[PDB]
Amino acid sequence: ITGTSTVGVGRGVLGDQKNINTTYSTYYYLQDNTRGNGIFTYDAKYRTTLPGSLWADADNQFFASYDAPAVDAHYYAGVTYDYYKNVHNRLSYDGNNAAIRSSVHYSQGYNNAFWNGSQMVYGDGDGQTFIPLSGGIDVVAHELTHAVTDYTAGLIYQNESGAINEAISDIFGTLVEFYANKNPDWEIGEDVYTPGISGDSLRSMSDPAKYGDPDHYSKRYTGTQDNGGVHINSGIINKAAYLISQGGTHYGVSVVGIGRDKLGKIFYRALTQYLTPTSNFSQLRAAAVQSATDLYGSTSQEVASVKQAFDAVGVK
Ligand SMILES: CC(C)C[C@H](NC(=O)[C@@H](NP(=O)(O)CNC(=O)OCc1ccccc1)C(C)C)C(=O)O
Ligand SMILES: [Ca+2]
Ligand SMILES: [Ca+2]
Ligand SMILES: [Ca+2]
Ligand SMILES: [Ca+2]
Ligand SMILES: [Zn+2]
Repeated sequence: ITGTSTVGVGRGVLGDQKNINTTYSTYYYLQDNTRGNGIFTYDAKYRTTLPGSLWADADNQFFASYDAPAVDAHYYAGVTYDYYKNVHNRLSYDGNNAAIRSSVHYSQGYNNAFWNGSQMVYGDGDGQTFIPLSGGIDVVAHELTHAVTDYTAGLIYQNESGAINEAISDIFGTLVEFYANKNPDWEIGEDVYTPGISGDSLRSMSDPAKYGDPDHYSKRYTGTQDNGGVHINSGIINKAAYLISQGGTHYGVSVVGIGRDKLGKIFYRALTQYLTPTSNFSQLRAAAVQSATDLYGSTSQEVASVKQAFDAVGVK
């Protein structure tokens, strides 16, 4: 919409107050003009036609319970934008500041979120398994990251390349959570998953087995569910990623941690310069080794740790 940039205030899904960038033109719209070619948040109004209506508000105050999911979708999209620009020098998901669009209140009781090829989509959850999913910064960065992947490596969404696609979104969803540095962890979706149960999450990168996901290649799922287990087999790469950053001894294999920042640089480089739509785990190991080599030299600790990590999850 054409208008003048403003700043609204409201409350997100977890009750936190935050400033949001809006645009004023009779109404205040959830349109942030301060980043790239804008960040736009839409109301799907509990239906499934997308994107729905650009979020319109009469007074630039977003404290209603109905406003909360939009507030967090809009704000965490901005945090994710900032991560890619400030940390990887990437402008929006396409690298050329494409407009970023999100819809909230999608469908009824919808226990998921996704990238539909053109925009992010967030259900409200059924209130038991989930609360509105945009309340999770890792979830928002996971989704936006699916866009980054689609514009870059293009990892096909099935079997091993699909588990890599998924791990990539969990890794950067996690790196963004640490970047915002509000209660960060190596867990996925803990802020919005099962309001009645403390301490659980969708997935764990540090111990995928905790929620039934493999942490070794010999435990990979090869059935047909979940597109060949893309949300299951991602645990093998997630673990490898957690190990590279934090170190550890896994099935007797010891890994010297190198830190999140180097983990993000190596995986960012693998994602945009070496992965292809059909890469498999073994090809991801080589991409990561070549990326660490590029950034830190073939004799660095970094390359050595990347090797240790893939050994540890049984990926050759
Ligand atoms: C929601 C969770 C219980 C499990 C899981 N979803 C997730 O882990 C994450 N959602 P996601 O983005 O991976 C769902 N992706 C997804 O459904 O992709 C299918 C698709 C949709 C539109 C166009 C092309 C392809 C998010 C919730 C962190 C799943 O879809 O299995
Ligand atoms: Ca209002
Ligand atoms: Ca957290
Ligand atoms: Ca998390
Ligand atoms: Ca919970
Ligand atoms: Zn995903």
